[PDB]
Amino acid sequence: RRANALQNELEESRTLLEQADRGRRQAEQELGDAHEQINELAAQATSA
Amino acid sequence: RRANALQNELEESRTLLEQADRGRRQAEQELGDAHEQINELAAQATSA
Repeated sequence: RRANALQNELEESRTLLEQADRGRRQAEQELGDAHEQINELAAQATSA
Repeated sequence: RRANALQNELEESRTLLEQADRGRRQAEQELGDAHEQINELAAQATSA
């Protein structure tokens, strides 16, 4: 009964573990498009 | 045998998750690092 108990916890946690996997992949994308833009304005900044 | 065998991997799964969401706070504070940078660099760029 304990061996079936933690199985209920794991499939609970695996869904939570894949939740942050959908979190950081869009989170660094918000870092990603910004860090592309910090190239673009700064190249304009030394040009201006 | 199994009851300890899933015991370690739950301690392995969550410590991946507890290391995963630490990555997101690493990301979001860097978005805070970029957003102040995209403000101050533009403030030079708009005056030019």
